[PDB]
Amino acid sequence: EAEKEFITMLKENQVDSTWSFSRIISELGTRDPRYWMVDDDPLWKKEMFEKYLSNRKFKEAFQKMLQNNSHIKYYTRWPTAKRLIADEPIYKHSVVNEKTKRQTFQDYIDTLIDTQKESKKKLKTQALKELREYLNGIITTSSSET
Repeated sequence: EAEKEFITMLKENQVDSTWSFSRIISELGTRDPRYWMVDDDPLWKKEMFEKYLSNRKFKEAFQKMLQNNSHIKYYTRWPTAKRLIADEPIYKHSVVNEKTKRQTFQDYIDTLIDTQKESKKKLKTQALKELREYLNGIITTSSSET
């Protein structure tokens, strides 16, 4: 019962990864007495808090999940896109960690921004070229000569 409500109050107190267990004692100890309804086991509260932060080849799976998230963006920031990927199993792995997540994300953002800018530039350049090749398959005939 205690845990169930504790998870709910954690959402309601707007708690997430950007929180310490100081903010829990300071804000959750006052916002609603649920933190006191369940007796204070600071180690369980903090263990379960690690659950609330975590749950709330390895790198290839991470690179692949990044793309499979339907709203991922290469024109956005890590904290703004995190809500797309935190629930996904591939966000956790035996060798994955904060530093690995930053590297695989940065390489993904940099590669997908460049391929998109290049694809659009190429589309315009190719069509310009195809049109220009078309003028060179007929007699020249300058407009200036009437």
